[PDB]
Amino acid sequence: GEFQRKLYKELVKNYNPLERPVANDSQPLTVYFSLSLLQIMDVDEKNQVLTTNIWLQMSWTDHYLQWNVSEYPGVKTVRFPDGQIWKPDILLYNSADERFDATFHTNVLVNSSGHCQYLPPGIFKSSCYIDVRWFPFDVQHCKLKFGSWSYGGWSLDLQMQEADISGYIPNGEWDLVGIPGKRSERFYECCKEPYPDVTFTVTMRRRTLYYGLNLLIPCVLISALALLVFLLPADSGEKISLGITVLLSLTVFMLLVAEIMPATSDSVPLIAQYFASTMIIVGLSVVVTVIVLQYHHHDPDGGKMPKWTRVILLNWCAWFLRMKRPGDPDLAKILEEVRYIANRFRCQDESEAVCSEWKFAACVVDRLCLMAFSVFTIICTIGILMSAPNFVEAVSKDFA
Amino acid sequence: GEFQRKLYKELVKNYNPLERPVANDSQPLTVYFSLSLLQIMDVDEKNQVLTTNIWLQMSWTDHYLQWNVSEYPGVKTVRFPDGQIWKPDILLYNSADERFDATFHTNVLVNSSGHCQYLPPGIFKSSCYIDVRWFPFDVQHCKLKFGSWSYGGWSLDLQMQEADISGYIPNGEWDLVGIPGKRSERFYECCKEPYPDVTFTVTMRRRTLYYGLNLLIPCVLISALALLVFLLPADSGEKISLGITVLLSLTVFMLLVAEIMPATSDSVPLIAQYFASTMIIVGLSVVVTVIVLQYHHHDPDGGKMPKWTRVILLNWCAWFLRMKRPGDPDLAKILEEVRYIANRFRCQDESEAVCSEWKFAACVVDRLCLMAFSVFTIICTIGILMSAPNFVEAVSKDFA
Amino acid sequence: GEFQRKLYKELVKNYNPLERPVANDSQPLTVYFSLSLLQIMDVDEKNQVLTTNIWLQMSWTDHYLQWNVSEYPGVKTVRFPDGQIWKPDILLYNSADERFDATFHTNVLVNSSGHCQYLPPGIFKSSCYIDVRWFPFDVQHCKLKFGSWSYGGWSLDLQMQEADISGYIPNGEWDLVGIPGKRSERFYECCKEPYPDVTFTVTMRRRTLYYGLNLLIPCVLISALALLVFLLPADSGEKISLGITVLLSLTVFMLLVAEIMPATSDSVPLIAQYFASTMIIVGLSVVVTVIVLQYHHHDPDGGKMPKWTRVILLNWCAWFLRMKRPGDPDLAKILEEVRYIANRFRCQDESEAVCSEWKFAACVVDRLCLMAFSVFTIICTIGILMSAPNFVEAVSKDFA
Amino acid sequence: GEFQRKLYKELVKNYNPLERPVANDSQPLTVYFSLSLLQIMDVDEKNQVLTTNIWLQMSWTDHYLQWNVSEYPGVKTVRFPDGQIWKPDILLYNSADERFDATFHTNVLVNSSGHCQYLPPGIFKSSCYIDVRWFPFDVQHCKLKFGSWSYGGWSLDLQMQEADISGYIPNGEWDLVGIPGKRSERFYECCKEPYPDVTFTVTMRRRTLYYGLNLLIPCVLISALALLVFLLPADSGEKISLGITVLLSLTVFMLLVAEIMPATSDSVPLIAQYFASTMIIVGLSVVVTVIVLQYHHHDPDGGKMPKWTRVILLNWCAWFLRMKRPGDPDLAKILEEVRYIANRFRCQDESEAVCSEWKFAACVVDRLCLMAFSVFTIICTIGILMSAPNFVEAVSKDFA
Amino acid sequence: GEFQRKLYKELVKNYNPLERPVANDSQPLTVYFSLSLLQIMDVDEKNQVLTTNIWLQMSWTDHYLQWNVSEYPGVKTVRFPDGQIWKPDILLYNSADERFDATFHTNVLVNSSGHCQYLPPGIFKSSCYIDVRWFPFDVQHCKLKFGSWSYGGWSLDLQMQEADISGYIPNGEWDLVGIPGKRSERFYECCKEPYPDVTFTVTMRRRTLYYGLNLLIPCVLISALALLVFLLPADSGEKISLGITVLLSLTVFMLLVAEIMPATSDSVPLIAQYFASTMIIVGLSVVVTVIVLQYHHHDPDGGKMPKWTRVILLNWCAWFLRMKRPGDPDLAKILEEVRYIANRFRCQDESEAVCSEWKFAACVVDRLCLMAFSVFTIICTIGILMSAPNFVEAVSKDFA
Ligand SMILES: *[C@@H]1O[C@H](CO)[C@@H](O[C@@H]2O[C@H](CO)[C@@H](O)[C@H](O)[C@H]2NC(C)=O)[C@H](O)[C@H]1NC(C)=O
Ligand SMILES: *[C@@H]1O[C@H](CO)[C@@H](O)[C@H](O)[C@H]1NC(C)=O
Repeated sequence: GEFQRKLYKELVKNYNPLERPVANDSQPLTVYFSLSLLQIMDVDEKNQVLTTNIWLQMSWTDHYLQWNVSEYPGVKTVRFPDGQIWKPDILLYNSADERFDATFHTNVLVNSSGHCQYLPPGIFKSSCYIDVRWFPFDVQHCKLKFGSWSYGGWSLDLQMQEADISGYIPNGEWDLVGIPGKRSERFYECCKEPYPDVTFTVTMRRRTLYYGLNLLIPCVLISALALLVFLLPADSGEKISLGITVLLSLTVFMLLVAEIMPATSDSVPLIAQYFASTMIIVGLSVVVTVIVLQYHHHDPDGGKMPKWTRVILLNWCAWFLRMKRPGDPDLAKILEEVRYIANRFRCQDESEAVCSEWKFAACVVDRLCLMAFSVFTIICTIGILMSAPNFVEAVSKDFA
Repeated sequence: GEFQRKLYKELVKNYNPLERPVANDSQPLTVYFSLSLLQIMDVDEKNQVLTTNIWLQMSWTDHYLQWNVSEYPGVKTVRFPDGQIWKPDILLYNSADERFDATFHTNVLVNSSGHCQYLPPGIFKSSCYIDVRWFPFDVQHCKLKFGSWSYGGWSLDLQMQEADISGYIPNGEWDLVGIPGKRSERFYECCKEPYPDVTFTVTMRRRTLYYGLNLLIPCVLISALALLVFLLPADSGEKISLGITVLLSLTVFMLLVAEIMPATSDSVPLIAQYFASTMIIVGLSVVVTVIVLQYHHHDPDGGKMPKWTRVILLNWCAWFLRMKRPGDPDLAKILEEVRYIANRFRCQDESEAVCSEWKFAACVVDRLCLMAFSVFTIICTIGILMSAPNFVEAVSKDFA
Repeated sequence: GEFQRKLYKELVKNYNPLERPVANDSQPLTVYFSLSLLQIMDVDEKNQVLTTNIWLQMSWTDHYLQWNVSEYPGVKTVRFPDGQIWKPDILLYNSADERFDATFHTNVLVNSSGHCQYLPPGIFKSSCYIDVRWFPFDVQHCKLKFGSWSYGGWSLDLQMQEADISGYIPNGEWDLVGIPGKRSERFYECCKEPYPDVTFTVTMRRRTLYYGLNLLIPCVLISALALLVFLLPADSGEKISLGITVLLSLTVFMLLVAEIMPATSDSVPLIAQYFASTMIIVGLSVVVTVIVLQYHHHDPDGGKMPKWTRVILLNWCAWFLRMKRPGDPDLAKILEEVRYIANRFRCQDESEAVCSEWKFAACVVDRLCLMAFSVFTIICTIGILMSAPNFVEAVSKDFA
Repeated sequence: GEFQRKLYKELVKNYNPLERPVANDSQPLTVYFSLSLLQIMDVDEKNQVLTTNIWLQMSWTDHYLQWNVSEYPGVKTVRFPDGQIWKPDILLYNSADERFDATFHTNVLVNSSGHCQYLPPGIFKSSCYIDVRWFPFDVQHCKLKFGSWSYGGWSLDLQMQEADISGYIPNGEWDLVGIPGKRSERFYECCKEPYPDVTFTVTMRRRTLYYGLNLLIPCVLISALALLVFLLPADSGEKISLGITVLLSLTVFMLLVAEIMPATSDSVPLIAQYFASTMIIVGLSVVVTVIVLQYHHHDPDGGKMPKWTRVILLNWCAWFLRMKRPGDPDLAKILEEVRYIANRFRCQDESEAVCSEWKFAACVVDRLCLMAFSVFTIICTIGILMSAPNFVEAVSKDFA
Repeated sequence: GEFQRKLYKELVKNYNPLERPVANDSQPLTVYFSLSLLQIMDVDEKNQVLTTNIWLQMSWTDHYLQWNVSEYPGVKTVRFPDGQIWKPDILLYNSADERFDATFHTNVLVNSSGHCQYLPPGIFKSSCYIDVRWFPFDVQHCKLKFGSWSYGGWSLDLQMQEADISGYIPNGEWDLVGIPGKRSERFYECCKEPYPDVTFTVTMRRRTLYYGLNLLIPCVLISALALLVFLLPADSGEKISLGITVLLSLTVFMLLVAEIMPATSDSVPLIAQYFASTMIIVGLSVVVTVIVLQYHHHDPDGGKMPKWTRVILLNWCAWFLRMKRPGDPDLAKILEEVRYIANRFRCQDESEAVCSEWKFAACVVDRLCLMAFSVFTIICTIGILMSAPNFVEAVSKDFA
C-alpha cells in the first residue's frame, strides 16, 4: 500500500549497511544468540563429523529502523534481505564443511521500535571428537562453537539464551540427553581484545539394540559352536575343519566390524578386546585339538607312555570326571605252525590293548579341555561385557 | 514491439520489490500453494532421505502490475526474473540438502489484471522417517512440509490446493498410493503470531518381487539343503562339512542384507527375525550331527548302553518310523591252539554285534531329528512370513 | 576500433532485456532448436540416469539488433554475454541434476541483420527408464525433453531441426543406433495455453563382449565342473565338498552380479533366470549325491533290496548303458573248530557279496543321473540364452 | 599513490569490456595460447577421465590500455579483475566436469604499452580414451583441446606456444614421456567460418612394479601350487580339496581385478587372457584328478583292463619315466576245511594283485599329467607376458 | 552513530579498490603472512591429499584509511567486506580442490592509523607426496605453498611470520612434530621478475597402536598357526586343509591391506615385504606337507629306500632330535596248507615292517621341517619389523 511504500522509501534513506546501529558509538551492542535443534542427521564415527539440522536465533535493536505506527496505520513489521541492513557475522568455529558458512540467508524481521530478528536455517557439519572406547555402549559429547568473527568484546556484547528442543524429532539410533550452553571470553594471538563465544554441547546416547542383535549375539553363538570340537570323536576326521572354519568366519567378522571404526590410537575399543579374546580362545582350541589328535593316533611301537602322565590321566582326571576305564614229525610241524599263528594273534591283541589305552587317554584330555575352555569363555565374555559403564542401564533401556 | 517496451518501462516505475503488493496494508495477502509430483527419484532407507522431482505452484494477485489491454493491443502477459518483483519466501522445512533451498528460480507470469504465477522446478531432498519393521513388505509415509519463513498469519494467508499427479512417471520399485495434503497453523517460540504451513504426505508401497526372488527364496533353498545332513550316512565323513559350509554361506547372506539397512533400534525387522531363526535351526542341526557322530563312533568297551535310552530308541521310535532292526600230547596242544583261535573270533563277533547296535541307535536318532527339524523349519518360515500385514496383498499384486 | 565502439554504444540504447524482440507484439517469435551430441559419458542402470555431453543450438531473429554495414565498415558480428540481451528460457524437463540447469552460459553471436546464435555446452544428467529384462543383450531408448518454461505457443513458436552427430566420439561399451527427434504440443493444469516441446530419443545398443567373457563363460565352466561329482568314485569322500564349494562360488557370483542391477520389479532379468536355473541344477546334483552315498554305504543287515528297484537297476539301466555286472574225541573237537572257522568265513563272503551288489546299484544310479543332468544343463543354458531377441545379431557383431 | 589513482581513473574512461581491442576492426587479433603442466592428479581407467593441475597462458595486445611512463613515473603495470576488461573466451572442449569451466579467474597484468597477461590456474577434468589392451604395460595418450568458443578465424587468430613442464612434480604411478601440441582449423555445422583450436597430447607410461608385485606374482605362485595335486598320493583324500580351493581363490582374484577395469568391448585385455588361461589349466587339472581317482579306486570285479591302455601305460610311459614296476573221515574233513581256507586266501591275493596293477597305472597317469601340465603352464605364462610390446623395457625401467 | 556514519561516508570518498595503497608508487608494499593451524582433518594416502583446517593471517598498512580519533571520539576500528577495499591475492599453489580458492571471505579490520588485518578461515585441500615405504611406521612431511599470484617482488614484499599452533586440537591418528616455514623467491617462464612465496611444512608422525593391533598381530598369530601342520599325525587327513585354509585367509588379508594403499612404484612397502615373506613361508610349508604325505603313503613294493637317505634320516637326524626308533598223505596235505598260511602271514609281517620304517622316516622329516620353519619364520618377522627406522621409538611412545 501507499503507507508501506512510503515507509520503505523513508527507512532506507541515508542508511549504511556497514555501520553498527548504536545511538552511542562508545557503547557495545547487545546481541542475544540462541539455538533451535531440529534433528540429528548423522554421526560419523570414522570421519569424526556430526551433521545436524538447526535454526540459529539472533536478536538486536536497530537505532535507525524506528517509526511511529500512527503515521503508517497498517504497517507493523518490515523485512530486509541480505546485503541491505547490518547483520552480525556469527560463524561456527569448528566447521567441517568444504565451505565454511552453511546457513541459508533469509529475511530479517523488524519491530516498529527497531527490534530485529534473524533465524537462518541450515545443515551444519561440525568436527567433534568421538570416543569409541566403550563402543557400542558409548555416550558422546559434541560441541558447537559460535561467535562473531571480527567484532570484539568492546563492540558486540554476545549473550546466551537456552537452546530450544521443542520441535526435536527423535532419531532411531541416538538418544538425546540434553544440550546445555556456555558463554566465555578468549584471547587470540591476533589482537589484544577479548572475543566472546557461545558453545553448545550435545550429549547423545547410542541405542544398542541393533548392535547387540547384529554383532554381539552372533559372535557368542559362533564361539559356543567352536566348543563342539571337543565333543566330536577323533575317529571322524572333522575337527580341524570345524575349528579352522569357525576361525575364518570370526576373522571375516573382525574385518566387517573394523571397516566402520576410526583408525585412532587413543585406546583399545571394547569390541576389539572382545574379538581378540574370542580369537585367542579359538586358536588355543585348535592347538588342543592338534595335541589330542596326536595322542589318539599314537604308534604302539613309538614308545611307552611316561609314568607321570599315565598315572595322572588314568587316575586323577578319570576319578574327577567319573570316566569309565575300558577293561609223527608231521604232527610236530603242524604244532609249531599253529603255535606261530597263535603267538602272532596274541601279539596283535597286546598292541591293540596299548592303542586302546592311548585312545582313552586322548578322550580324557579332550573332556578336561572342554570343561576348562567352556568356563574360560564364559568368564571372559561376561567380564568384558560388564566392564563398560552404563552397560546395565543401556540393556535396561533398550531390551527390557 | 513499441507497446511491449512502453508497458515494461511503465510497470517498473516506482516499483519496490520489498513491498507486499496489497491495496490495503491491514489485510492479508492470499497465496494458493499446490504441488505437482513428477517422479520419485530415490528412497534411501539407510540415510532416511527421500529424493523427488516436483514442481511447486504459487499464485497471488499483484495490485501494482495491472494495465488496460486496449492501450497495449498485443500485450497480454509479462514475465519478470528473480529480484525484480515480490515473491513469497516459501521453503521446505524438513530439507536434507546441503543448501537449504533446492528450487530453480524461473520467471513469474503475470495477467493483464495482476494475477501472478510461479512454478519453479527442482530436485528436492527431504528427511522422512522410514520404518523397516515389515521390510520388504513395508508401506512408507513421507511428509513434505512447506510454508513461508518470515510471513505470519496476519500478513500471508497460505491456502492449499490438491496436488497434481497427472504427469507422474511410475517407478519400478515403489508403487504410489496417493499424496494427500493438510494445512495447519503452528506457534513458535520466536514470536506470538501463528505461522501456517502446508504438508503433503506421500504414501508409497514397495514392490516385493525383486526382494522375494533375490533374498527370501535362496535362503529357503539353502535352509532346506541344510536338512540333507540327516540323510548322509555317518560312514562318509562329510556331515560337519555340509553343515558348517551352509552356516558360513548364511552368515555371508546376513552381512549382505545388513549392509543395506539402517542401524535403528526402534524394532527388530522381519528379515532379521527370519535370518535369526534360520541360523538357530542350522546351529541346532550341527549340534545334533555332533551327537549322532558321537553315538556312531562308540567304543564297545566304553560302557553298556543305558537301559532307558536303549529301550526307547530300539522299541518306541523304531515302531513309530517302522524302522528295520538288524538281526597224543600234540593233539591236545593243537586242540587248545584252535580253541584259542575260535574263542578270539567269537569275542570279535560279539564286539561287532555291540557296535552294530550302537550304529542302529545312531541311525534312529538321526531320522527322528530329521523329521523334527523339517517340521520346525516349515512352521517357523511360514509363521514369520505370514506375520507381516499386507503380505498376502503384496504377493497377489506382485507375483500373481 | 572506433566503429566497433560506436556500434556497441548505439545498439544498447533503450534496449530492454525483458522484452521479446518482435516487430509486432501479436505475432509469435520463431526459434529453431536443435542438438549436437558429442559423447555418451555414462549410463547408470542402478540409478536410472544417463550422462551425456551435448551442445544445444538456438537461433532467432532480433528486431532491434540491426545495423548497416556501410556505416561500420569493419564490423560484421557482435557478441553479448548473459543478462544483456533476451534469450529463450529453454530447459531440460527430465533433469536428474541437483541443480536443474546444467548449461554453461556463453556469448550470443549476432548478424548484421539481427539473426542470433546461441550454442551453450554442458554435461547433462537426465532420468531415463532403463530396461534390464534382456540384460546383457538389451537396447535402450532414453528421451531428452526440451522446451520453454514460461513461453506458450502464442508467444514462442518452437521448431525442430535434426540432431548433429558429426563430432560424435564412439563409446567402448554402447553402440549408437540413432537420435531422432519429435516436436509436440501439450496442455498443463496451470494454464489454458499449449506449450510445445522438442523430444530427442537416444537409441543405444550394449556391446556384450565384456559381459559374455566375464560373466556367462565362467558360469558355464563352473556349472560343467559341478557335473564332475558324478565321475568321482564314492570310496573317496570328496563329493559333497566339490558340490558345496561349487554352490558357494555360484552364490558369490550371484551377489557380485546383483550388486550392479536395479531393484526393480517390472520383470525377471535374463541373467537372473540363468543363475536360478544353474543353482537349482547344482542343488539337485547335491541331493542326488546324497542319495548315491546313502545307497553305497548300505548295511547288509539293514534289509533286502526291494524287488522292483533291484530288477530295474540291475537289468534295464545296465542294458541301456552296457554296464558290466560283477560276478579220537580230540579229532572231532578240531573238526568242529575248523568247521566253525570256515562257516564264519562263508558268512563274511556272503555279506561282502551283498555289499558289492549295493555298490554296483549305486554306480548305475550315479551314471544315469550324470547323463540326465548333463542333458538338462545343456538344454536349459541354450534355451535361456537363445530366448533373448537380437542375441544372434549381438553375437555376430561382437565376437565374429 | 596519486599517479596510480590518476592512471586508474583515466584508463577506464569510455572503456567497453564488450569490444575487441584492435586499432583496425577489419584485422584479426593475435592471441598466444600455451600451457604449463604442474601435476597429473589422477587417471581414471574405469570412468575414462584424466585429472590434471595446469596453468593456462594467454597473451595479447590491448590498444586502449597504453600510457606514457614519464607522466606516471612510478607506475609500470596495472591489474584488472574479471568483468572489467576484455578477455578471450577460451574453453576446454572435452571437459568432463559438471560445470564446463574449471579455471579460477584471476587478475590480468598489463604492460605500459598494452601487452596483457592472463594465467588462470585450475583443476581440469577431461574425458580421454584409455586403452586397457596391454594393461598393466600400457602407454596412454590423452588429448586436451582448447579454443575460443564464439570467435572465428577472421576475428581471433589463435597461435600456439610450446608447453612448459619446468615445475612438473613427478607422479609415483605414471611416467611422463612428453606433451606436444598441435594447432588446426575446423569447420562446424553452425557457421561458414573456420574455428582454430590448440590441442595438447599428454603421453604417459604406467609404472608396473606395483601391479607386477601385487597381481602377477601371486597368480603365478598359486598356479604353481595348483600343480602340487599331482604329487599327493591318492590314498590321502585331499586332492579335490586342494584343486577346488585354488580355483576358488583364483576366481576371487578375477573379481578383484575386474572391479577396477572398464566394461569396454574394444578388445580382450592381456590380464584377462592370463586369468582365463590359468583358470582353464586349473580346471583341466581338476578333471585329470577326477580321472586318476577313478582309476585308483577301481573294483577288481568291474572288468579287465583294456589291452591297449594296459600295454601303453605299463610299458611305454613306464620306460619313458623310468618308473619302477612293482612285482579217517575226520582227517578228510579237516583236509577240505583247510583247503577251502587256503583257496580263499589265494583268491584274495589275486584280487589284491589286480588292485595293485590298477593303482600303479593311476600313478603313471598322474606323473605324465604332472609333466604335461607343468610344461603347458610355463609356456602359456611366458608367451602371454611376452606378447605385450614394451614389456621388456618396462621390466628394465621398473625392476632393474 | 553520527560519527561512525560520517567516518564511513568520508573514508570511501574517491577510494579505488584496484589501487595498491602506498604513498609512493615506486616503493614495495610490505605484507606479513602467517598461519594458524587448528586441526588435521584427514590424510589420504591413496589420493595423496591432505585436508587441514587453518586460519590465514595477513597484515598491511593502508595509506588512505587513516583518520584522527579526536574528530570521531568513539570510533576506533572499521570493517570492510569483500570488494570494497584492496586485498592481497594470496593463493595456495598446490591446491587439490575442484575450485582453486578455499578461503571464506570475511571482513577486514582497520586501525585508526591504517593498519589492516585479514584472517579468513577455510578447509584447505592440498596435494602432498605421501611415502608409504615405512608404513605403518612412517613420518610424513607435507608442504603448503602460499604466495601472491599477480604481484611481483617489486610491488608486494611478502614477509613470513612463525605459525601459531596454540589452538591446535590433537588428532587420534597423527602426532604433530612441528610446522616450520620458509620464504624464498623464484623465477617463472612468464616474466622477468622474481615472485616470493611462503612455504609451511607440516611434520606428522603416525600413531601405530591401531595398525599394530589390527594388522601385524593377527598375521603373526595366523602364521604361527600355520606351523601346526607339522604336529598333526599323517593318519588324519587334515594337513592340506589346514595349510590351504591358512593360505586363503592370508590372501584375503593381503587384499584388505592393499585396498587402502596407493598404487605407486617408488619402492616396496614394509608391510608388502612382510606379507610376501609370510606367504612364501606358508607355501613352502604346504610343499613340505605334500612331500611328507608322499613319504608316509609309500607302497612297500614300489622300491627300496635309497641308502643315502635311509642312513641320514634313520641315524643322523634321529640322533639329533633324540628320536625313538621303533623296533598219511592227508597229514602231509594239511602240513602244506598250514605252511602256506604261515608263509603268507610272515610275508605280510615283513611288508608291514617296511611300511613302518617308511612312516618313521616321514615323521623324522616332518619334525626337522617344523624346527627349520619355526626358526626361519621368527628370524624373518623380527628382521623385517626391526628394519624400519624409528620403530623402537614408535613402540615406546604408543604401547609403553
Ligand atoms: C611488454 O611486455 C613484453 C613481454 O613482457 C615485452 O615486449 C617484448 O620486449 C622484448 C625486448 O625487451 C622484445 O624482444 C619482444 O619482441 C617483446 N615481445 C613482443 C610480443 O613484442 C616488453 O618488455 C613490455 N614492454 C614495456 C614497455 O615494458
Ligand atoms: C584496416 O585494414 C584494411 C585492409 O585490411 C584497410 O583497407 C583499412 O584502411 C584499415 N583501416 C584503417 C583505419 O587503416
